[PDB]
Parts: sequence; structure tokens; C-alpha cells
Amino acid sequence: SLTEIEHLVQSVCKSYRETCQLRLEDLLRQRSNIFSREEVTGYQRKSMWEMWERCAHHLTEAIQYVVEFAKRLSGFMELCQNDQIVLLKAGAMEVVLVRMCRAYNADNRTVFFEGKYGGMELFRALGCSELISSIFDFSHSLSALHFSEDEIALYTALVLINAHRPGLQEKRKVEQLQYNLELAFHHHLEKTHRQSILAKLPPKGKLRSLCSQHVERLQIFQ
Ligand SMILES: CCS(=O)(=O)c1ccc(CC(=O)Nc2ccc(-c3ccc(C(O)(C(F)(F)F)C(F)(F)F)cc3F)cc2)cc1
Repeated sequence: SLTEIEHLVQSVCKSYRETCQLRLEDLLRQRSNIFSREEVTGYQRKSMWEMWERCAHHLTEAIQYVVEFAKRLSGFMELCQNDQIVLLKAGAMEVVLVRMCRAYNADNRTVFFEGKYGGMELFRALGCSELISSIFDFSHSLSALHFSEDEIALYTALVLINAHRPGLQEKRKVEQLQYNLELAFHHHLEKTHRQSILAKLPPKGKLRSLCSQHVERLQIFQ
């Protein structure tokens, strides 16, 4: 089992790398590519309908890679179809929000969007500054940890594989898989001497509440 745990760490980290949408080194190298004043004004002038359509398109692309990530998790495919859809439906966007911190630059408070970095003001046309400021603030706190790609891999696996999600039939089987991934996570943190990030992780509520507030607005504009 101790070998099982290590094989699981390697597998989880491998599945994420194959389904990480953009390479980390590419996001970091693009940080100097910042939307100009003209380009920002262009985005602020678009209709709220234009911005929602572009965001939903990009959030939907991101979700697809999160689905491919789940298909390659060790025990995800051997869960019942009902449970798979419950975990993805409740989890996919939570994982996207966590992945996004890779694309957040805490230096100048910008996120990667449509090929360049821009601030919260890019999204002004949406008319929901509170909601956008929540995404940037959440990303900022996450960025403080300097997550490695493997830490993202293991942590987002635990975001997906949550046995407390309502609507599970094989609750026992998911609680087992979560347990294994919990050990994979705590084990790799031992080996990389990064155990200190555990205390600092987001509360299980916080990711739920924030993602809830966002499916609400996007459902409206769909
Ligand atoms: C991830 C794998 S990656 O390889 O790290 C990665 C990271 C960035 C990209 C490019 C990208 O797509 N960037 C992006 C940034 C922010 C938003 C975004 C846009 C709008 C909203 C809302 O409108 C919501 F309501 F829709 F939530 C909000 F919050 F404003 F209200 C929330 C958002 F996160 C969407 C796409 C591609 C792959």
C-alpha cells in the first residue's frame, strides 16, 4: 500500500500534467504581455452579453480539461456514472478556480485572459465588481503559497473526490478514494518538505460558497 500510495502520487501528478490546459512556464513568460490602455478600453466598452459569452466560452474550455483530468484519476472511472457526474458537476468549476491561480500575477493583480494579462477593470462591463474582486482576492491568497504543479495536481484531485457531495450512491467507495488521495497528498508533502501549506489551504466551505456565487451569475447569462 505504501508503494500503492507512491504510485498514486506519480499517477495523479502525471494525469494533471497531461491535462493542465497551459504549461506553467508559458503563463509565467507571458506576464510581461499586459493589455494596453487601448485594449482595456476595448474590453470595457463591449456589451455585458459580449463579455459573458467570451468568459463562458473560456470557462467551458477550462472545464473540459478538468473533465479529462478526472477521466485519468486512478479510481474515478471505476465509480458509478451517477457518482462521476455528481463529482464533476459539483467539482469541475471549483478545480478551475484553483487552477486559475497559476494564471494570476500577484505583482500587478492581473490574470491571463485571451492571450494577455489584465486586471479586474477588464471585466467592468459585467457590472459585478464584488464578484470579480472575489475571484482576484481568492487567487491572490492562493498565490501566496507558490503552489507547485504537483501540489495543484494532488490538491485538485481532493477537490474533485469529495465524498460529502450530495447525491452520491457509492458514498463508501468515494470515501475510500478520497482517503487514498489524502495519503498521497500528505505523503508527497512530507517528501518535498512542504507540509506547512496544509494549515494555509482554503476551507472546504470557502471554495463551495465562492463557486456557488459564480454559477449563479453565469447561469443567468448562460
Ligand atoms: C485554468 C487552466 S490554466 O492553464 O491555468 C488557464 C488560465 C487562463 C487561461 C485564459 C483564460 O481563460 N482566463 C480567464 C480568466 C478569468 C476568467 C473569468 C471570467 C469571468 C468570471 C465571472 O464573470 C464569472 F461570473 F463567470 F465567474 C466573474 F467572476 F467575473 F463574475 C470569472 C472568471 F474566472 C475566465 C477566463 C487559460 C488557461
